[PDB]
Amino acid sequence: HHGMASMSVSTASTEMSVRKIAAHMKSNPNAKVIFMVGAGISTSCGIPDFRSPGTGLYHNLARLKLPYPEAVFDVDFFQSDPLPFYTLAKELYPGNFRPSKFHYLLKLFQDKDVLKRVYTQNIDTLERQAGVKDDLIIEAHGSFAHCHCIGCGKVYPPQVFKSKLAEHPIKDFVKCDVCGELVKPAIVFFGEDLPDSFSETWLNDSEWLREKIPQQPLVIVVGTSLAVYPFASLPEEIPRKVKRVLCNLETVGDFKANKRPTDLIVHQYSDEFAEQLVEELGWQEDFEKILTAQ
Amino acid sequence: GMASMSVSTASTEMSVRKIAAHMKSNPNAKVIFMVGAGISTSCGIPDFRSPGTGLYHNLARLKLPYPEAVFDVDFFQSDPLPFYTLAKELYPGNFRPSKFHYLLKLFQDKDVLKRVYTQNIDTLERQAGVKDDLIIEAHGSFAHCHCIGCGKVYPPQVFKSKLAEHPIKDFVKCDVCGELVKPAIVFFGEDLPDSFSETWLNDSEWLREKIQPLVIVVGTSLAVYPFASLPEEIPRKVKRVLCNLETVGDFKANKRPTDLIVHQYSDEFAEQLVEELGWQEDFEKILTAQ
Amino acid sequence: HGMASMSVSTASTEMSVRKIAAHMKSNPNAKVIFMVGAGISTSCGIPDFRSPGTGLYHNLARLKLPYPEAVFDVDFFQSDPLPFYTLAKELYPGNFRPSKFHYLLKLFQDKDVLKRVYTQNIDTLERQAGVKDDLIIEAHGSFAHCHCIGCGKVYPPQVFKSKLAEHPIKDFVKCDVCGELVKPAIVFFGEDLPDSFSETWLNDSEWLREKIKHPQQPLVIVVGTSLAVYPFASLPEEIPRKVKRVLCNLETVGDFKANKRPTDLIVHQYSDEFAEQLVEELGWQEDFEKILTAQ
Ligand SMILES: Nc1ncnc2c1ncn2[C@@H]1O[C@H](COP(=O)(O)OP(=O)(O)OC[C@H]2O[C@@H](O)[C@H](O)[C@@H]2O)[C@@H](O)[C@H]1O
Ligand SMILES: Nc1ncnc2c1ncn2[C@@H]1O[C@H](COP(=O)(O)OP(=O)(O)OC[C@H]2O[C@@H](O)[C@H](O)[C@@H]2O)[C@@H](O)[C@H]1O
Ligand SMILES: Nc1ncnc2c1ncn2[C@@H]1O[C@H](COP(=O)(O)OP(=O)(O)OC[C@H]2O[C@@H](O)[C@H](O)[C@@H]2O)[C@@H](O)[C@H]1O
Ligand SMILES: [Cl-]
Ligand SMILES: [Cl-]
Ligand SMILES: [Cl-]
Ligand SMILES: [Cl-]
Ligand SMILES: [Zn+2]
Ligand SMILES: [Zn+2]
Ligand SMILES: [Zn+2]
Repeated sequence: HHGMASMSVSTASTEMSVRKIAAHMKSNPNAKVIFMVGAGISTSCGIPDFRSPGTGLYHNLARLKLPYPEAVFDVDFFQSDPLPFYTLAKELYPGNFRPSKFHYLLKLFQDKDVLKRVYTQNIDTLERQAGVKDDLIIEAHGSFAHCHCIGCGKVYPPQVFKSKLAEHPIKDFVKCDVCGELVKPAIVFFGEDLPDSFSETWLNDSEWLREKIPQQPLVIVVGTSLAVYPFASLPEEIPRKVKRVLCNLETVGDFKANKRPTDLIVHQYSDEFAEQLVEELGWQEDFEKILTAQ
Repeated sequence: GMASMSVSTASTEMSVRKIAAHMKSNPNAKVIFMVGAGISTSCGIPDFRSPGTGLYHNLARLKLPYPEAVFDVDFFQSDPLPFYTLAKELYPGNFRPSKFHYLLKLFQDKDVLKRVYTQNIDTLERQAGVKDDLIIEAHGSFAHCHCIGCGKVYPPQVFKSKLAEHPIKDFVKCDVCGELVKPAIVFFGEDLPDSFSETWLNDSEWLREKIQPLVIVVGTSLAVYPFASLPEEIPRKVKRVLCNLETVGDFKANKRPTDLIVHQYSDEFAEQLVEELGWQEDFEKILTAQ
Repeated sequence: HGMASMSVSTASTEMSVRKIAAHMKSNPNAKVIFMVGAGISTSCGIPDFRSPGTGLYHNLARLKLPYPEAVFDVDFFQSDPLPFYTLAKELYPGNFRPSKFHYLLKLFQDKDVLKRVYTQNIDTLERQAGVKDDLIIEAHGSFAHCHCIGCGKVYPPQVFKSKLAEHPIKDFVKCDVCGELVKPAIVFFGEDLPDSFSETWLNDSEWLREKIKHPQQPLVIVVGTSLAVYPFASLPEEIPRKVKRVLCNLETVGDFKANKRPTDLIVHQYSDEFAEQLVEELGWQEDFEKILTAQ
């Protein structure tokens, strides 16, 4: 048997967890899956996460001589001193890296029509570079598609700011030609509001989920410490009747605070988790193809 | 009163003192225990999840695909040997009850035991003298066997004798549906015994009806459901006790003001609780008798 | 910096102390409530109660008690007061000087920015630092006077204190109107806290509720306490969600470890260091050093 009241353990090995997830999907064909990801799914691509000990970005910014680590991405600090961010802005642009196996899994799930959405906090855009349709990607923390004035919010093309970085001697910084305030790429900083698409789309997918509880859906959170708001408030807003999966090196956020009987916590690396899920779903072939094509 | 200076994080000595006090104030009140592997560690049976020593961390000679494969119904169905191989050591018999098990017997004698919900299959509470009507084996036992297919029940001996056979030839099958037959102990994926959900359903009301009760949880990491849901389902108006080496489950998440948490080994806990209750005599006699 | 903007729950210390000072700057004239425990007097040379090895409860072996907290339990006291008497001698205030954190409360007072200080200490150190009695709530009593554990009659201190000098302390002080034992008004487990505690909090809670038009936004700061004792430990949880909480302690505890609110500002610093750092971020280094020197 495998009823909702059958013996089970929340934290399980990758092998068992993937069997549970695979079983659910086979039992709920047509159902979709909502993913919520963070810097974790990009470490293997060569991009260190933010808060992991020793290797985290917030542990390798001594060069910037900042008052505190997170200052590089805080508007308050940006207004009073943009040199540091400019100095780091370079490496932040997409391009230098290739998607990971986990990023491609989202693509696979799309090709199999089981991806409902991907709320990401990353700005490396690897989820799109992997094949996922914009319609399905919710870049919760903005991106470099454009820039904006931190004063009135005027929107500008990338090129201008991207230019100022080139020139070594960082002269006066890009100002807003209409209010005179500082202009920067549209990646959310501490202090700023997230884009509209984020809270609006979530508002839609939340009713979608409530509608389903039909072929039951799943929500899978991976590679994030759920330490940043308002993004970290999503997992707890998932209806209790909707199964939640957490594939992370460590149990965090709502999974740690208010673990539910039906929760699935998997302490695994996103790529290993991705590999094992594909096999069990029986989608090795299609996945292999998607991987070789890139 | 109730809104006076009180702890929520006291020392072991004080906590034991308060538990005993509670019982003395409510002489007719009974207790409900909720136990796990932790109470049979001293008997020589290591628990399941403790770092390094835990059973799941020592299944190497069984060459499993993953730790919980042995007690997973899906793996068993497609490959029963590892369980057959491990089932030999799991059969009750080779051990004797711990001082804590006898504390259960002691409470029974004193008409203070309402129920004992256990997740152990070692049957040590039974071997300690606790009446069957007061014991609830939430995770089953080796008392009988059953078919993983149609649920039909059979006696123990056929499966137990097959274990004696060295190269386990053909595995026991159900003579009606042909599916595999195994001891009636709960595996991952399997539903629990009716007595569990049904007795709790009942005992729950008994509690809400008596609001003076006490529910003591000991020796379990509360990682396995639906058993793990038991603690939080205790009425807020009921005093909960947790005797475990580490704060776990609903005691760690939604801690309650009146919650007593004792970080102690169950045997010492019992040895000490017996002291504060002033029952040193009968207890020592029971330890001798059995 | 809207109510739904991007923020970190696990901010570093620098950012945390930064956010606090900023909140006060963008909310001048708003007051702050302090909730404190043994932690803030530790640097003064007064051990707290539960710190591994050094806490008081780990050092009463000589008193041969059934349990540590027994010296401060009415049930045990009512049956055997000798242990407390034996200890009581060294509990009386007056042998220590306030800590920098303590003077930090005074500073906050001078700036007319201190609403109240709920304290579980009985060292009277917030008072010795200059905090007005009306702004101080001693949730766990004091040695100001004594009382009968039976009828509750109040008595002057001296009668109980002199009784402590007598080499072989015998015939313990008793209520001359009911016969029960008398002791200094410091709260023991089993006893009801002083009336003003629950009542002042009843008002301060309404004050908080009425600050959330647009009144300057308050702030509740808890520091130096493990939140192991009720009803005090219920205060930080009874704080309205729309009011920021700050926890300055060596470790996260109470409602901060349990139901941590996104907005909570957790800081693992020694209370004295927290004071110095907060004073700097506030630009009050001058008014502080003068208060410190003038002591
Ligand atoms: N290969 C991996 N597989 C799975 N999890 C991983 C892996 N590598 C690291 N992790 C886990 O992923 C998490 C990474 O956490 P963070 O650094 O905090 O990243 P993220 O949560 O997305 O950070 C949120 C946000 O904070 C801002 O600083 C920034 O703006 C960003 O979007 C950690 O909990 C870590 O253990
Ligand atoms: N002497 C002791 N006294 C008190 N607590 C103890 C003692 N020894 C160990 N413990 C604690 O008891 C708990 C035992 O945890 P588990 O291994 O997880 O055991 P238990 O919860 O009962 O496991 C539940 C179930 O999981 C299945 O695998 C199995 O089927 C079983 O019934 C741990 O948190 C451990 O620290
Ligand atoms: N310099 C310091 N700065 C910050 N925190 C400190 C410092 N020194 C100790 N601490 C922390 O302060 C807390 C002290 O906790 P307690 O001993 O429990 O003290 P307190 O909470 O006030 O105890 C409450 C009450 O319990 C009774 O026993 C007694 O009556 C008392 O008022 C601990 O969490 C400890 O790590
Ligand atoms: Cl759909
Ligand atoms: Cl819900
Ligand atoms: Cl209830
Ligand atoms: Cl509220
Ligand atoms: Zn502008
Ligand atoms: Zn059958
Ligand atoms: Zn009296």
